Amino acid sequence: MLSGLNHLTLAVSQLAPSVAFYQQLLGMTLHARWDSGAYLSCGDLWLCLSLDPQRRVTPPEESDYTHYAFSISEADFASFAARLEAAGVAVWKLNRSEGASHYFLDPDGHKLELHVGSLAQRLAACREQPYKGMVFFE
Amino acid sequence: MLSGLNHLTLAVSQLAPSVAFYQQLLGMTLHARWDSGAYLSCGDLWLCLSLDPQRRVTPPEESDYTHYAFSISEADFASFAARLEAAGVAVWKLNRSEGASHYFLDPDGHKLELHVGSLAQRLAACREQPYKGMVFFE
Ligand SMILES: O=c1[nH]n2cc(-c3n[nH]cc3[N+](=O)[O-])cnc2c1Br
Ligand SMILES: O=c1[nH]n2cc(-c3n[nH]cc3[N+](=O)[O-])cnc2c1Br
Ligand SMILES: [Mn+2]
Ligand SMILES: [Mn+2]
Repeated sequence: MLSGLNHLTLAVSQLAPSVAFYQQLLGMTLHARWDSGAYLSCGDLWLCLSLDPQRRVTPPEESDYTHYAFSISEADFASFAARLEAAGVAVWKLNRSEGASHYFLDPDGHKLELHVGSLAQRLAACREQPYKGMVFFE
Repeated sequence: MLSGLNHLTLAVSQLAPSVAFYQQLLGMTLHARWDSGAYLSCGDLWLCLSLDPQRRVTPPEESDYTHYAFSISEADFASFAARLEAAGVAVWKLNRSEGASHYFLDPDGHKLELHVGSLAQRLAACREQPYKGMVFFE
């Protein structure tokens, strides 16, 4: 029925710092901006920043595990993490899963992630060392 | 340089109803499931449902505008939106103007959307009727 993710929309408290975070720091392409939002792209990903007066800057301990992971090469992983570290971007988790992951927060506390690895690679690793109670479906 | 969305991870309060929602109702492909999570795919989208004791069933007034939109064809949009409402899936936003979108909630209150149209098509429509203060970047 569904063919993929059409877009991701993030509620932001301040449009300008969020645009700066995703365009200048993360390198996404800014396509349009208006008084209450912005459209950016990251590969095939359509990202909408939506100005929301209800959005507070949320500490990572006060939000659940819902998060959004962006693909990055193994070759770029270390330097991109250092770039984030130089900018003072907070880390909310340390990786314990297959593939390289860097868990960082956006200006409003949206939980983000850089990840090296596909679903196929994760499934193959899990076949070798399954999670508790793991069942596979073909 | 980030190349796209690697995966979307949703914190869920009850794994079984969430897996049933995304696999059975939304038709996504179930690849694996374990005691604390599940992996599904929707086209290129890698979806992880993660069992989280911190996740609450959240009414729509209690969360901000952050939401996740899935692509659907023009031919399938109307019948599937009717199927979701007939199945009792809650709607968290109704905009008559936005005929190509259907806003619905998952079992935990994650805000979802069916949308027909790409970013390029949205930009073209926006040039014809811009949002207030809109600026485009070629
Ligand atoms: O997910 C989305 N929400 N949204 C709101 C707007 C918006 N901002 N101001 C008014 C509107 N609107 O027309 O819904 C524009 N685009 C989007 C997307 Br894509
Ligand atoms: O974003 C994700 N978080 N996550 C946790 C797990 C998980 N379940 N149980 C233990 C873990 N873990 O390795 O952290 C598996 N996959 C994922 C993804 Br994809
Ligand atoms: Mn993740
Ligand atoms: Mn939307």
